[PDB]
Amino acid sequence: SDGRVIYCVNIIYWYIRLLDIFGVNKYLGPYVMMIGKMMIDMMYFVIIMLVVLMSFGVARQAILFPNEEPSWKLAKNIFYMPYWMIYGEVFADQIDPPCQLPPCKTGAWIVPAIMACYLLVANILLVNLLIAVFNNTFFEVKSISNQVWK
Amino acid sequence: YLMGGAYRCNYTRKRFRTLYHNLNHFPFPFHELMVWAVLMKRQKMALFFWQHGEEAMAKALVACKLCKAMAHEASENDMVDDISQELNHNSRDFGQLAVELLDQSYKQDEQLAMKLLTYELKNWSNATCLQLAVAAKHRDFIAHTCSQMLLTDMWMGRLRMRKNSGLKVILGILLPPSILSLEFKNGRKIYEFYNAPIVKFWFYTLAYIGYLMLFNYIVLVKMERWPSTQEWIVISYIFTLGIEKMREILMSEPGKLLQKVKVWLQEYWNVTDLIAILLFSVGMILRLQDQPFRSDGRVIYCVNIIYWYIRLLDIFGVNKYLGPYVMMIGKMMIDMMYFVIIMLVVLMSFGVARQAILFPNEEPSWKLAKNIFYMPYWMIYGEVFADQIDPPCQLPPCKTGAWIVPAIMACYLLVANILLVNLLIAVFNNTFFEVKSISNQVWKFQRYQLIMTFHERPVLPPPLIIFSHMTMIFQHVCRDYGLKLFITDDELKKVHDFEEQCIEEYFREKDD
Ligand SMILES: CCCCCCCC(=O)OC[C@H](COP(=O)(O)O[C@@H]1[C@H](O)[C@H](O)[C@@H](OP(=O)(O)O)[C@H](OP(=O)(O)O)[C@H]1O)OC(=O)CCCCCCC
Ligand SMILES: COCC(CCO[C@H]1CC[C@@]2(C)C(=CC[C@H]3[C@@H]4C[C@@H]5O[C@]6(CC[C@@H](C)CO6)[C@@H](C)[C@@H]5[C@@]4(C)CC[C@@H]32)C1)COC
Ligand SMILES: COCC(CCO[C@H]1CC[C@@]2(C)C(=CC[C@H]3[C@@H]4C[C@@H]5O[C@]6(CC[C@@H](C)CO6)[C@@H](C)[C@@H]5[C@@]4(C)CC[C@@H]32)C1)COC
Ligand code: NA
Repeated sequence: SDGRVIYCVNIIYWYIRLLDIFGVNKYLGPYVMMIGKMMIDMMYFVIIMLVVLMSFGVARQAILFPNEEPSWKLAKNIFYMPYWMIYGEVFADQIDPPCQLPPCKTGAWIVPAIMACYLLVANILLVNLLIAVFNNTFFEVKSISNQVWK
Repeated sequence: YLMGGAYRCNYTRKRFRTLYHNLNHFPFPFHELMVWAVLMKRQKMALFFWQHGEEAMAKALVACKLCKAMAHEASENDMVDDISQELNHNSRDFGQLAVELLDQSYKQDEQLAMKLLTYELKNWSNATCLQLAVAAKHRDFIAHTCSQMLLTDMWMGRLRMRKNSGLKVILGILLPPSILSLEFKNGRKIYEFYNAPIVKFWFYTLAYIGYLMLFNYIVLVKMERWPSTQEWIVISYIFTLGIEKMREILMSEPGKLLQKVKVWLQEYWNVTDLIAILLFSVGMILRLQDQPFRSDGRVIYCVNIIYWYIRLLDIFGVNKYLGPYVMMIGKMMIDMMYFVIIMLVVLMSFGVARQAILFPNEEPSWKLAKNIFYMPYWMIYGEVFADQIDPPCQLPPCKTGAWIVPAIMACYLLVANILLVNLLIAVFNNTFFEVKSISNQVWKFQRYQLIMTFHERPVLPPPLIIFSHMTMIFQHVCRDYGLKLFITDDELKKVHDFEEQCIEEYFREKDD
């Protein structure tokens, strides 16, 4: 089973290596080089989003669940839900549940406000600024990629 | 009064007062003549006097600062407003002269250009050209290549590792035996290693990372009746940071207690740090109580961990590519907040309409103010539903006019997700070049303040800075480099000859 999992991980690289074959086409090589440079730009703009996501996740996890023993599942809830939240999977019962009715945690009304601010920052500010960065640095990258491919 | 707080003119010194009370000549007459021409607002005379005599760059920077101060004073006292424009033009002319002279000097000889920017000026209240340019807020001077190289040399300290820095500093600060395998510039090696600004910065950065780690640990796990070891370490970090802030307030430039506070509450980071420290103090006080106040203190701790996570961008602002991006974020925040008002108007209209249409038998309760903002705000972030909004009304009775909600939602989604956000994308796109250039210039200007404020700090980080605070009291009862550069008379003469050669070459090249 471990060797099969190694095979399943390894098939991804042999799928990605089709771009090397694609680099012979006149129009598909420069695009791949532009992708290669925009990857560096994307990482530089992804560090800040990681910081904001970690802040929001730690705040929500600490507010909602105040009686947790130290376990490695605490390191999973910080990254998982805030990362899936910014890709359109915004929920209203999974985060800030409607607390017959269960007791309401202390300070549980701050989570929707923090989520609102976090969504506004992540989906309206950083991604639009990254779009502007990709847009205003495209001509030089295109020319350099064409020259390098030729 | 026109120059600044720390400036001291030669006229008010005791030697000149004694020489003037019983009434000679001046060693440098063109300095006083140019100051007179600047104060009397005679630009042609000042330009003529600037190119005669020594210390041309210092004279240009001093004239720029004086003209800017006079322009501000004239605009303050409701002058004809043409005098202010003329003074601003004079300041711009002198600043451009200083920049061009610096460019010519750096293009001719680099080492003498760097020596020209750091040597102490006896005639100008003992201040270097860098301090004169910074006090005049001259961003095009500090952003020049020579100034940036000089700042890099000042930031590296007494080290020579330029091929790959950062990693070696970390490896020598985590393995103190690894320090001795480092090249230096012409027992004491450890002292020179631990007093460099970059080593202090990395020490502070590692301490802040550890503090953030402990702060994250103390809030996720269950909080007991009395603080654990990590909580005590976090409280000690906060207390020592507050003491350091008070020390920085007390050791400021002015001699008045209420004026140092006003000049310290200028950067927004200081104000936010003060607010966060007060909030953490309140939360710590409420934590050492019974269960509900303990829960309130824990909530305050969560808000504080939000702030202390956000404060990592200040640390990130040292990287060459991560600072200008943060400043661009700061300006695009203003643009986004300008568009948010229109977004909010549309959202409130849709929310009120839907809430009033669907539920017509509601008593006045504060939950009515929640259903207006909540659901329409989550709707534009991809959580569009069809049963929770406009429910399919065995089957429940249909409310009057319940068919208008899907049409209003369609129009609202079309306006919010296709029009306003695309217009905001266009606004961010078409105003990016100027913001990028301004952010680069501002970051290259603020590098000097970063280097100076890490040069003045103690060696030990805030977790264990309480030792460095105690030793200051012991020295209380009892700058070779980093700020200035003291030279003999022969080197001073050589620098003066180099500067006059540079200005003559500059004028000849301009005429040609
Ligand atoms: C807490 C994280 C904070 C990190 C950010 C806050 C601290 C921070 O800023 O780090 C960056 C720091 C400075 O960069 P560093 O000096 O080592 O090296 C620079 C880098 O090589 C650039 O590519 C060069 O620009 P260019 O293209 O050749 O022209 C630049 O040349 P120059 O022109 O300037 O001479 C080089 O200086 O070192 C790191 O890169 C990785 C450190 C890993 C530390 C992370 C592991 C703890
Ligand atoms: C299931 O049972 C597990 C048990 C062992 C439990 O040990 C615990 C020790 C503390 C530890 C390692 C654990 C979970 C959360 C862990 C946090 C996640 C935080 O993340 C980081 C995330 C990123 C950082 C920037 C911030 O902090 C840590 C400071 C933080 C962190 C790594 C502190 C360490 C915590 C596990 C098994 O043994 C019998
Ligand atoms: C749970 O029981 C609560 C009860 C007290 C009930 O008092 C009610 C008095 C009217 C009041 C304050 C209440 C709920 C909706 C409130 C509206 C929300 C609107 O929003 C605003 C939103 C933004 C504005 C631009 C438009 O209007 C208000 C005009 C509107 C507003 C603030 C008017 C005031 C309303 C509460 C407890 O006491 C025993
Ligand atoms: Na979506």
